[PDB]
Amino acid sequence: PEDEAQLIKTMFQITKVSNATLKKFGVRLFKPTKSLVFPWFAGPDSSLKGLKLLSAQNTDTEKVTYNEATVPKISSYYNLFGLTLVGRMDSEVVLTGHELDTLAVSQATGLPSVALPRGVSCLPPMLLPYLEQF
Repeated sequence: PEDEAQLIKTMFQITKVSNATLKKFGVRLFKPTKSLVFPWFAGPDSSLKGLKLLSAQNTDTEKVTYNEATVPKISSYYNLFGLTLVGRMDSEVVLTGHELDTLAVSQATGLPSVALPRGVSCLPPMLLPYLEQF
């Protein structure tokens, strides 16, 4: 289950990032396995597309993630991220693969951010109309 992961936003500097946008995005460091940065990699619903920890410090602390959250029905990287945590009701959206890049784009001057569960090398045809809406 994706809801099994906890949430924590303590004063930690594992990743050299600014939290001024993180509190806006609601992403908190889950403590199901470790204390690494674990943003809520899920959409509006509780789809078990993989809510593992993010690449804290971009060089360690679970740099890779999981493709599913629940025990059964392992999903692929066709899910979406970033745009779920933002309104995205505009025509200018910044596209990126890394979750940290999406968080930084959210921290930018109002530029919307949209990403997939593994947008670094994910299939861009899974949600082509969603990206083409802008």
